[PDB]
Amino acid sequence: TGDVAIYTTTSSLTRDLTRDAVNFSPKLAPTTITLNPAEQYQTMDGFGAAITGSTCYNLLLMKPADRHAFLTETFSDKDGFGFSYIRISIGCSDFSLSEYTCCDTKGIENFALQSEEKDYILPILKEILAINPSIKVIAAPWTCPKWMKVKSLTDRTPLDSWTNGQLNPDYYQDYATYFVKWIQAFKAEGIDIYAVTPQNEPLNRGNSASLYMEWEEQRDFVKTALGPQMKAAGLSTKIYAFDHNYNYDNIESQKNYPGKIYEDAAASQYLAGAAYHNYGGNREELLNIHQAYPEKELLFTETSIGTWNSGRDLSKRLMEDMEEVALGTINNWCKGVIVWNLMLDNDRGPNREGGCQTCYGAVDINNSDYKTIIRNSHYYIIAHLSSVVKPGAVRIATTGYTDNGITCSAFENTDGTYAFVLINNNEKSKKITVSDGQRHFAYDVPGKSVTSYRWAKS
Repeated sequence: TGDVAIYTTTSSLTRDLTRDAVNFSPKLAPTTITLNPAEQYQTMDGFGAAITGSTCYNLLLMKPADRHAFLTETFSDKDGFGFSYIRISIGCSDFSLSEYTCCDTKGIENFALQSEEKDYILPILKEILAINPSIKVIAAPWTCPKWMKVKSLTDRTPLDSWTNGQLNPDYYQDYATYFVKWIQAFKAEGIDIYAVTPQNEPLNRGNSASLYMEWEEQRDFVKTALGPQMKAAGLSTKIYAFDHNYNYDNIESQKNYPGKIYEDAAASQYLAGAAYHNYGGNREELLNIHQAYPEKELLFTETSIGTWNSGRDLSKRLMEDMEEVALGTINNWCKGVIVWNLMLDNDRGPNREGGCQTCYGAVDINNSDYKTIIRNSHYYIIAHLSSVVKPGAVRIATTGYTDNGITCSAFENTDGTYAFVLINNNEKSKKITVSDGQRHFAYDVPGKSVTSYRWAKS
């Protein structure tokens, strides 16, 4: 205990979200980072991970108390790290236990939540809500029902495929109804959907489930059906555009995907902003979009670790992920950060043919005991945000000490606490002083570390 609460993680695991504390120093010093609460940037919604079918199946195979302890650690603000934003699929994802939608039988009248929601998703989200009742939930479809597809806008004949195709414009109003019924069926279970996107990775035709949707199609779906139908149903649910990569998969016509939709006033009126993933391109794109459309929101919604980037090796992952995913997106105006599967087993699953089969969880659980859990970089990068940066916090400017290896972000929470998150990507420890303009503290910041700080303003 003391004036300043600290969480520390080192890439060597000499520290592992280890708790510490210091008190304010009275009365002048070198290597000082100063918070300027007067210069305010975006307001923060939250941070967390995806609650997929696989994640739920793995949680549900644990002993109840063990499951509840893990969810508490993860999601409780007062007794854990306070993960504050989750992402789920509308119908299946590539980490569902099958390919399905909530209207597989032709006709929108047939709409219903399926066994995956009833048996896996809903019971897990209810336990999460019991722990953290204000958690934000964003959702997206991986595919529309198969009968709503055509092969292409050129060839408007049915495509009976979980992957590829485009949305038949004749079904835009019925697909919008699908979203409304889905949001409403979740609300009847006690779950508020905070936001949606129209389609996960709309420029991807592969995966185990997908639907190709160019910006012109998403513009039209939103302005003519999804926007108006959600508003008429009285939904506060926000809509984010895009939900794909920074480089737009190098498809010339689709560059500035969300910006092109914003320039249609009728579509733009329904759009909070844009969601991004980081599987291609450069995060500078976030600053480019923010500068072009500064009244539109940015959200970071998906990234992965796996066999392609030594995802289990924290000595290779922690620094880079905290830089690029966590503080790199937030310092480029993202209002939250959400990684992919919260939990997969040590066999990278369960998973789907055509989907990712080389992915690791934010944590991995051992499928011999459903007890032993190892945290991977994603769990740390999120917990380092969510433990100290609470919903409604405002990101604020910092000035003073920097060098190569030092990255930081500072915030002011609505409760009158400041929060500071600091990467020291240098082999050596650094005695850093942190000042809020009125009081200051100092701390021996370990090498190759992430440290998170929280303290009361005077």
